[PDB]
Amino acid sequence: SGFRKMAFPSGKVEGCMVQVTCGTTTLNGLWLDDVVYCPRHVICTSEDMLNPNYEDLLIRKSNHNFLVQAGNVQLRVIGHSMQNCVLKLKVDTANPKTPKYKFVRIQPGQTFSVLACYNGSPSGVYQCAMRPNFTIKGSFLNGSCGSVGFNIDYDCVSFCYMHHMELPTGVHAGTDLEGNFYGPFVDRQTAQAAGTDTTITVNVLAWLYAAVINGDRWFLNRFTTTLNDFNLVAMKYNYEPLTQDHVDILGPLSAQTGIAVLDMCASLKELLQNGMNGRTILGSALLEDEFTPFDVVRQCSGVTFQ
Amino acid sequence: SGFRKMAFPSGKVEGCMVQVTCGTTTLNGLWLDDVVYCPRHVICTSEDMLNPNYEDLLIRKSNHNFLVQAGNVQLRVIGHSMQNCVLKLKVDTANPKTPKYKFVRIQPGQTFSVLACYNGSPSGVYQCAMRPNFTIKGSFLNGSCGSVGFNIDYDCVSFCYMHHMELPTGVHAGTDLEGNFYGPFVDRQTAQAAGTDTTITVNVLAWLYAAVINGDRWFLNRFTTTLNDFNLVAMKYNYEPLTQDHVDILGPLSAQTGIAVLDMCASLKELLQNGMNGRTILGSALLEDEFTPFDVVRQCSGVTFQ
Ligand SMILES: *C(=N)c1ncccc1B(O)O
Ligand SMILES: *C(=N)c1ncccc1B(O)O
Repeated sequence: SGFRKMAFPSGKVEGCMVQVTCGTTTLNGLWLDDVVYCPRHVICTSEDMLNPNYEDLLIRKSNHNFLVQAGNVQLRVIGHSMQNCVLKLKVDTANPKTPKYKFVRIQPGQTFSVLACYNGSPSGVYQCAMRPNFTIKGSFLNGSCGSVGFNIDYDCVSFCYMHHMELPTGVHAGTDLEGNFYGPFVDRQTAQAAGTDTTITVNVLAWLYAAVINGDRWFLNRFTTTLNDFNLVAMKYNYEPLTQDHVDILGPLSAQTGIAVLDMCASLKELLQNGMNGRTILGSALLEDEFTPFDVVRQCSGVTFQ
Repeated sequence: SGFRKMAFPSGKVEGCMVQVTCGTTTLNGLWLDDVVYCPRHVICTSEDMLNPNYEDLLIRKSNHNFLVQAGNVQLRVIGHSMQNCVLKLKVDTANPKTPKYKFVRIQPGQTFSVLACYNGSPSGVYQCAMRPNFTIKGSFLNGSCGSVGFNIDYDCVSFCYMHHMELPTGVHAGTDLEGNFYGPFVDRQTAQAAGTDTTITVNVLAWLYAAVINGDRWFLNRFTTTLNDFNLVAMKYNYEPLTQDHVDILGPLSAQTGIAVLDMCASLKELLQNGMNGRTILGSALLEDEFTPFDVVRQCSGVTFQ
């Protein structure tokens, strides 16, 4: 037992990180097969980051303008092109440690592991959620551009996120691996800001179910409610709606606890209104919304990867 | 910026996990050079786990009684012996992916990454602290025995922890890699229990300094106190004493914030007495004690590994 914020093992990704240098700017890149992916803003100067025309700035560049280094091994750049917001640098070496992979785009409400990275060297690993407003509350310092987010399905790495920038509130925005941003953000210095966020209701319910499985039952209660009356309360506490599909998805967690899904919503209704009253749940004083039902079924039962 | 619970990248350790089978019991092992380390209770039956004489139960075993499997590759066991509470199985193959490593023993108050593991397959990675009572609040299900904890110093893996069991309160006990338990626990089923714990004061102060660096200043204040008067209050809130060495260690974090160490203790004094008053600190409603000063200087400045 126990419950903790848990990432996938990062070794399969660690074998794909490189550093890309163009001009005076050094960032991270992702090396799969014979291609290195990285944010396209690596070609930009400081005064280019204002109003850039990236088509214009890229035709002014060469194969040799780009330096790639995989640890203590230098890669020859043999081609370059822009796909949406990323640069895609053909190198003369197919990564000998290329895993099975996919490029998927995730939904807000889903989670992923991040491998934060500096000068092509992995520094740390941690779990994240895609916020309803398409930001992520990460930990990234200067030089972490190009660090990726990923999920692992037995032996297959689903890359889902590439880091691009930090917004005013200290949160981060990026793209999927085909270079299309998550949310209404752009790679040119403007006054862009995050936008209003919500709490991910379905995840909170999944985490309450994790706490019952681990022995915190003080917030359980006899009562029930309707899907409709519970949405009246989540609306007023800036929690997103719950659907019959969210209910059907919680089914397996309901049948292991014997707590009908609507019964747990009545619990959540009271937590929202009465607070937690000096107690905690899974060592937290907060209703935690960054675990999905799948995450719970992962830790509170058992699935490994290869 | 940002601040999150962050582990070291796990790839160097992932290359060392195997599964060990003896009788009907399957657990994880650590393969460095030509030796596999694992909890010695793998040789025990169900009714052996009551009052075992491990010297007696091991001489009754053979080299072939032990099956080792590194993924889809089987290892020949050519020798076996007990070192304190672990088994140390000589195999005919030196792990081709043995990293630089050390076997160190950590102090309570220090942190480490765990790679949780099932049938020799890594499942997840997460950061932990050694509690003052020598337990760890982990996430481990049945079959995770032999999973290790570790720190990474540039290219060197300091292995510090091997998991052995789960205690009644859902916390976990284990050994260092020389087989000596952390704390007063034993590998034979008794009524053993965790013992009273404390909050790690020096770490809380380091985390408050992380929140100033990231922009949470609402708990700062003008006042100061003495090292002695602050210990009167930590004594009454079950927080361990603070020493002049803890003060000297916080020095660098004091000079980056301009908040004298004793000034931050007055902050902590008021948080303990007045509560947090419906606010949060680094997305937490709780005073967080599982980051050391080094962890803060790691994320809030920058250090990577290779
Ligand atoms: C990437 N280099 C980066 N990471 C975090 C914040 C800001 C930036 B930036 O685009 O330089
Ligand atoms: C290891 N197999 C283990 N992990 C967690 C809890 C209990 C146990 B046990 O020793 O079987």
